[PDB]
Amino acid sequence: HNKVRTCWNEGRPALAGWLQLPGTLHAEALARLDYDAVVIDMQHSPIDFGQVAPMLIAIELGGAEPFVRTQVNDPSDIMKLLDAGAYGIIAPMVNTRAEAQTLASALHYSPRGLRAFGPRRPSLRYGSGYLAQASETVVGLAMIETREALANIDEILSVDGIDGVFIGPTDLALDLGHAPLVDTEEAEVVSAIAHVRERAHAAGKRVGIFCGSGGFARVKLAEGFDFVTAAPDLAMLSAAARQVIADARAL
Amino acid sequence: HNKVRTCWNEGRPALAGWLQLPGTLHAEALARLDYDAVVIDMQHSPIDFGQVAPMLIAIELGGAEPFVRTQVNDPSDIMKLLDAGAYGIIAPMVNTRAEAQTLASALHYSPRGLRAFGPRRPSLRYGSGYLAQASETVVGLAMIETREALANIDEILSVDGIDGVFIGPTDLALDLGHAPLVDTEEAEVVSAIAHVRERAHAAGKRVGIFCGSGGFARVKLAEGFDFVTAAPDLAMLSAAARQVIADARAL
Amino acid sequence: HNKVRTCWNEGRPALAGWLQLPGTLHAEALARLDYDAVVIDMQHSPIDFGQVAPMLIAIELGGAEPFVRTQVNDPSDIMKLLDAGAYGIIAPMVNTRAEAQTLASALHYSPRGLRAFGPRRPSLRYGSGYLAQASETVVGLAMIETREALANIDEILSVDGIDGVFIGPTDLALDLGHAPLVDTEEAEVVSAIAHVRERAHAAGKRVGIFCGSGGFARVKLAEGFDFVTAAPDLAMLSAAARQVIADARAL
Amino acid sequence: HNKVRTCWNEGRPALAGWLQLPGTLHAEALARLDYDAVVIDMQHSPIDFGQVAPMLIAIELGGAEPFVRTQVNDPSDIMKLLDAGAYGIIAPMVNTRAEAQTLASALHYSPRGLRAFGPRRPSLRYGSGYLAQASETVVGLAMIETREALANIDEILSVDGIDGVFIGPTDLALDLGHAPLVDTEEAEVVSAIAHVRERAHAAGKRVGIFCGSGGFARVKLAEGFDFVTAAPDLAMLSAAARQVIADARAL
Amino acid sequence: HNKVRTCWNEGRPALAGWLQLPGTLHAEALARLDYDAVVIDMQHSPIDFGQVAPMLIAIELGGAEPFVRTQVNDPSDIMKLLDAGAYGIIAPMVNTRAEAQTLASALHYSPRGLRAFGPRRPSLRYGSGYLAQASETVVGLAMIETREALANIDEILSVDGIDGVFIGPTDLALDLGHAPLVDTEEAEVVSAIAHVRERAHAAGKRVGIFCGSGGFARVKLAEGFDFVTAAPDLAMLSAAARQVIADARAL
Amino acid sequence: HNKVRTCWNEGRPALAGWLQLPGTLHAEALARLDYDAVVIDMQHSPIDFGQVAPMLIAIELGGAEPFVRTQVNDPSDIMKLLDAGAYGIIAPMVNTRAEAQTLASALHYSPRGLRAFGPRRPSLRYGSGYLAQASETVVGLAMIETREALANIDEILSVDGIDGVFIGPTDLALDLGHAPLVDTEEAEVVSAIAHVRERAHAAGKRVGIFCGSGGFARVKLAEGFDFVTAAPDLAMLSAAARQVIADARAL
Ligand SMILES: [Mg+2]
Ligand SMILES: [Mg+2]
Ligand SMILES: [Mg+2]
Repeated sequence: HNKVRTCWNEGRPALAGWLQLPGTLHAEALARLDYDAVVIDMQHSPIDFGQVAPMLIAIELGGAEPFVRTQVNDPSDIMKLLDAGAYGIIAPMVNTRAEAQTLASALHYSPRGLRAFGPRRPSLRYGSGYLAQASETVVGLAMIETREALANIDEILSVDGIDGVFIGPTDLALDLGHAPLVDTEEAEVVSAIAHVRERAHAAGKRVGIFCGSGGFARVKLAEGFDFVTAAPDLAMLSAAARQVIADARAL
Repeated sequence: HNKVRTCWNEGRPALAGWLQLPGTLHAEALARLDYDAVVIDMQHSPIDFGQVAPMLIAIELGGAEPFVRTQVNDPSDIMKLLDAGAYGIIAPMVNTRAEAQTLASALHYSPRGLRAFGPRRPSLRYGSGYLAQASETVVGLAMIETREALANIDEILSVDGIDGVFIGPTDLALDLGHAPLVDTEEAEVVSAIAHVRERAHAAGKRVGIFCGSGGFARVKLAEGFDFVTAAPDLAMLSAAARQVIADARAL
Repeated sequence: HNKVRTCWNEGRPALAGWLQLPGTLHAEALARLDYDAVVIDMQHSPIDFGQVAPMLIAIELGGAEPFVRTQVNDPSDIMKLLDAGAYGIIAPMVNTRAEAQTLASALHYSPRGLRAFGPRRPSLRYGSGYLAQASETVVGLAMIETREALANIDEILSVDGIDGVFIGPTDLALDLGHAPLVDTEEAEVVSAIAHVRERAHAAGKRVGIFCGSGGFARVKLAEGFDFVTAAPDLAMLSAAARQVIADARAL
Repeated sequence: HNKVRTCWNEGRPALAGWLQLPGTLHAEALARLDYDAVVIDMQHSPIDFGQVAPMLIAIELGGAEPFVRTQVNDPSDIMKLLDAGAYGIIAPMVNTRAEAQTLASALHYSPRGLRAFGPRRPSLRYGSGYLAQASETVVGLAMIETREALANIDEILSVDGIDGVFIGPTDLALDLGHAPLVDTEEAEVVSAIAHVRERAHAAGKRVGIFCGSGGFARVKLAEGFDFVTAAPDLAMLSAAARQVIADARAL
Repeated sequence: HNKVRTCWNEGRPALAGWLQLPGTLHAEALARLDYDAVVIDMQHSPIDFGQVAPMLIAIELGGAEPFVRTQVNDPSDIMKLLDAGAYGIIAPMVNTRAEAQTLASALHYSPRGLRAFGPRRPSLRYGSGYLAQASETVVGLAMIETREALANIDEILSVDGIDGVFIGPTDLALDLGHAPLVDTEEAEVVSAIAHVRERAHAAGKRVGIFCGSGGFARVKLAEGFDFVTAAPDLAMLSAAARQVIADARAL
Repeated sequence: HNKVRTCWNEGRPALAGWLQLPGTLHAEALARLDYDAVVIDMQHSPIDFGQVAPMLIAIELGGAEPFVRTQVNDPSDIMKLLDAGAYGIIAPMVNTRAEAQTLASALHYSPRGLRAFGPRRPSLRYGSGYLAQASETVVGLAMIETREALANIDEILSVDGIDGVFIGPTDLALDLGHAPLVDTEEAEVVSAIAHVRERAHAAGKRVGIFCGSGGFARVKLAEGFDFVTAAPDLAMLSAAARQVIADARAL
């Protein structure tokens, strides 16, 4: 079973890890914490395909669903990640219904999409009866990061093969001419985020959001977000190190 | 100049980072914080020589001294790390004066040691005037983590080519038949640590210590330790993630 | 000389290896067996560009032509593989004449295509007179894996710069609403495969096919297929290991 | 639980995989077959520490015990592999009781050995209750592949911290001035192998053996060997490929 | 400050290194020579994303601007390189105003482009006030390598978000039906190169050029080219080795 | 055949490449030049075992003998390099007859040495008739770079399983209390080098030498040295780049 789809099917949200550092050790350790999934960022990180492959194995062993935020919404890139046992896909900068159809096409075998058949690691997980439940094993979220995406939210949500949307708040803030701050209080950005959540739920589709703090994630969970990521390993490591230095130097 | 030797020459201690995760991004980010050095652990980590090499470049760029805790006190292993721009060496499990001489021999060119000549990255850092100050550019600490090392402390300190010692408290606790707790305060281990510190200062040599928390490091700095490491990137990242999950799932 | 083009020019087919495992050791060992080429799969494998590069060197040394089944029909991806000494290109999911023109454009220098000039490893193989015979050194096959590709077979074969087609039977079976089994007996799939072979030969172009067994490859060779791949290293290794376990446990 | 120690505690032998190819995909696939352990060869392979680390994760996920045949009986090499989640250690060329004590010392924490404390991946597997069962979680076998080792068999078996011995027949044949044939049945080598097995069982210690075929492994299991490895991934892949080519090129 | 933009703002050209070999050692050594930038070639090289990442760190430490000649003009590929601290982008085979707009869009944050926000290594270099000067920190050159690009030079130069053009002479020679020789004397190619330079300067935009020799670079600098690359590490290493062999064998 | 042993058996010396940069491209290109061997330096370089493995494949394909200067004279390190197709071994810092016996033991199968059997890549090169000529296929040189080694030269040369010695002049200069200059001509060092050469030839054993220039190599070849290395790839690349910059920035 997909542990994020299990959470949803039991009427409960998913809390996810977010990794911008390559390596299997921190991936496994965070996966063993009370996270339902761990997302590997391949957009804003030095993580190439060579480095994601063993991190997906580490997350699965830790007992969380391996998710990937891809570099770009490219069909063949996403297919190769699925065949390496990425059981969740978050595609950045999905601005139109066609781009959302491009995402959906890659996540599903024919007749439902055009996904190429060679499921190396999924066939090892789910066995010979993988084809019949292949779509159920994978989670697909289109990212809302632009005024265009926000304007096209209704038509993006109408695409069948995506489970719903994942808001990128910093990029959404920036495109609306505001500060690209994580967990922004900016009234227009908060209003847009709330609007995207309501339309998603109105369409019978899931809504997720990127968070930079535990306190902000708690509010988003209380607001009824289905998928909540908190926080980037680098940001948490940087903050903890600064705090350790402060305590050590009596600052 | 060696920023740890600069700290010492201005009669003040060095605060160091400690890395068990491979990769250049967190190495650079931590190096840019108020650390004087960053130690890469090659004993209790998945970091091979292939992975340490670019991490040393990242630490130097961040503006901290690249240090390495080696797998073992092996002359040729240490020489290859120096030639890749490791400007500090912490050798584990140094139990005798001969093992401490084995360490010293690797850190210095002839006549002072038997270090092989090919300083690829040090010649790029220090230029044509590297040979004249080569010993000054490198810091060498023998690890005390056994009853044998503790018994042989005076003869270890008498070796000319080491700057002094680096206590491993958890391993020292374990060898004395106590619980290997991070920041252990078992009276026998505290007594041994205090003894090692006083003999080091009595011998006109530096003393350092591994810490798993900022609070413990502050005490060790206040106790007059010259080199204090706090804390492992993995431990800080794991603790921060647990705290972020706790805050997110809180009522 | 291109050993697959040598086979064809002597009126004889090519038997090829198929690799989904990264590493140079098995690549060399299989290359030294009675294979004319060895295909590296970059679609349904964990093999990134970093890992293909030395595998191409290993195959060439073993005395087989390095072939690559790419992730996708992308011009620049294919050009970079040619410049790393991939002397055969199999492009997946080529469904139209335009996509087949996209393939051809990447395999040929101007005026014949738009291939960028910097032939790092081919210039080392073929020397200063490489430009004059550059097209002859490379083999290009468009993959037929869809009802669209099957319907457009005539217009795909009419493209000048491709040597012909390579059938992907599992994907072709799946898109026709049948089981994605290697070496399928499904009458409609067998009929389509036979149809694609006849049109290819009628057009004076080569036809190849993916096989999962030696027995099936023998039939395809007897059917007059020019390029026959048998079998995936993973599938052969998995089957052999199961058989070794069975013999060991007296099953 | 250690699945090899589970086999032994239920009075029955362990069948193990043997890997000379680097990569996580074949490691996982073989681990999912009816093997109790999978040994990664770091002596007679291109597998460095960088490449073994993620292979140990893949084997554990597949549901077999990660074992390692090390390059050499080096304490610090073995400790670093344990801390990366190698739960079995086969040390080559153990010829004396002192070399066997050198092995034992590395596999156990103080008081029983001198193993350095930092169990990164074992603490993630076994949790907070790891230290209490740490020795139980690890399996240690000294390799017998010399006339010296064969002569010193009784004194090697008398060492407390090793579970027993692992025979290398080809190297044992070669050192006795015979042909280094896989699954050798040279009467002198068979006599020595039989002698080593009886002395091991007489000493209340385990005996294992390297096999290059399923048929030979079945005999060794029937001869009462506790740990049987069959066969090297490369050898099985090479043999299968030769057979597939033979069937394809047959009349 | 961007050291190439510093050169330009002081009314002076930039001399750049050009690297087709992966690794950090030669990158640092060349960066410490009298080069203003060092370009890493990702088109005509075995250098994947995994291998560029630490080379960018090495170049920055050496005290030259990290530049990248990308595989292709792909928005998301370029964004990921910027976020890994590539502070110059040379995009190959830019033939139209739209392709040049595609380049510009990737180099600038909203409203000026559509660059995704997550500046991992640039935020570490330039700090919290990076957003305000983000565009000034990056240099963007569209490559002129085709008759199409040459014909569209005016419309390419009119695009706001590119600093100007970088001529690829070998590809330009080849597309004009001449020999693909570095530093060609071919009158038509020299005429076209001179024409492209004049139109660039007439448009108030920068012009750069690839050179295979120091003598040719001196002429291009004297001709008023703003960005001059000389020469490929492989070509310089190959020539030097041939000369060393000649001197050694008395040839 | 071993191309260095072929040179010697035809009563003539061997010219060798020397590589401190990792990667397969420059290794192949230099191997295709008029070098008999190419030595990979694993002592004074960032090249780990992971990176040497594919470089040995590249050198063999180029048509030169893959040699390795190891980190240290360690039996098991040398055996693993032989099994990865290193057909020449230069062991640093061999100071005694016992250390030279330690080298010899690793290069030969029983009865002649104690080399462990698993010749992965040599069995692929030389086929089924490898064992009969295994010692003939490998070249072994003990390095003389200390006053101890120089004093023990006669007893080092008396060891049967080494082909002879390889002088490290810079390290020999340094140990004798002189400047470690490339191609040093300090009278004491020249005297020692001359002494080592005459004793080697008197003992019916080969003598080799490290050179940093083609001119110096020509003299050493004229002095009757059997194996001459010239020059390090880094040194040649750095010198060529400096010269290209000088010519470019010239008036
Ligand atoms: Mg975003
Ligand atoms: Mg297919
Ligand atoms: Mg070009």
